[PDB]
Amino acid sequence: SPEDKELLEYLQQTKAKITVVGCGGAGNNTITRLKMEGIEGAKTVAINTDAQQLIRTKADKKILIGKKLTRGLGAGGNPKIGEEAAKESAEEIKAAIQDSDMVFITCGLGGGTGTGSAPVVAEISKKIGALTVAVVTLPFVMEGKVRMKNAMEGLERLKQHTDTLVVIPNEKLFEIVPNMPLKLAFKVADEVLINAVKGLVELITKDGLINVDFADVKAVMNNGGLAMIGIGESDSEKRAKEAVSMALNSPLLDVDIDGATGALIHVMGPEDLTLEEAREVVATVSSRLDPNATIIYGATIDENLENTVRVLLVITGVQSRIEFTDTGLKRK
Ligand SMILES: Nc1nc2c(ncn2[C@@H]2O[C@H](COP(=O)(O)OP(=O)(O)OP(=O)(O)O)[C@@H](O)[C@H]2O)c(=O)[nH]1
Repeated sequence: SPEDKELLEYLQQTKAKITVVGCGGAGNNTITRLKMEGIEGAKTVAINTDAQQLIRTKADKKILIGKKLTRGLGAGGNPKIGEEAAKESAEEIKAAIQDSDMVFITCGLGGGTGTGSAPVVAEISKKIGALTVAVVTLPFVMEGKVRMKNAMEGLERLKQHTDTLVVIPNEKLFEIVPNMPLKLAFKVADEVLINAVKGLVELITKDGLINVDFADVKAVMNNGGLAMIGIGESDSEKRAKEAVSMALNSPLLDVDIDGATGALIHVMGPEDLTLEEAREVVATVSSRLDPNATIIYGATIDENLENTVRVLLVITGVQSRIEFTDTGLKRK
């Protein structure tokens, strides 16, 4: 009906449709925490090639791709199987995000499924006009040369189908956290992924002390190119003043940012989070990027955050200072 159709539309246009998609054991592992812990204003879809894994995964919608190829046992770190498996189910996937204004594709680069599928999804995402964003991590050195090699090649493909590509050099984590088994190191990674994907999405969908227009988010990330996360947090007197400079100095931000084209700041904190602090954070990051960089900044209150202010930094437009290498990212 015409009268209804018009009401319907008003509804849908009231807010944006965000969809977070995680591929592979890594991606699925992230999708579950977001789902359980809850992710404001975002739909969660988890696609894997391993049925057993997809089973113990929590999400709004699950999808088993590449039925033929993989007997539901995984692509065995073979990217090609992932890419093929995806396209097979390129349809049931397109329906999973069919009406999204923005779609996030997250996973852990280096394996088969993730490295493979991640880009296929990115392409499907874009064909439907959705603002496309990926948030993937690079493999640990302990993982070997072959793993990294594939990761990088996947990271390449991904770049050709994304509006703003965010990568985390899992390796740099040891420059923060101490030495530890490849098992526990993964946990550290697990955290960071959640903080980045959640922190991003929620910078758009959660109500904070500052208005964050989707029109601006869309503008700044429509050409994000390559972007790098940066995390920090303080407890002291000048927590605001610290968390910022701590995130700005996070080894995860492996690149020079003097010529930052854009940035997405999401300052989080306790009930006593003030606009000055938020202001403080933004002011700092602002004087580091291009004097004319487009900056999107929010400031919410975290349910459980006694007296700690966490800060998420996602510097976009840094592809001009990084060089893809079969062994990883080099600071060109
Ligand atoms: N944070 C996190 N990283 C992990 C974990 N397990 C694997 N990864 C990372 O993600 C990369 C690939 O993800 P996998 O979990 O192997 O998933 P997949 O590649 O989709 O699976 P296959 O194609 O069958 O090999 C690995 O090289 C690791 O970097 C985990 O549980 N947590």
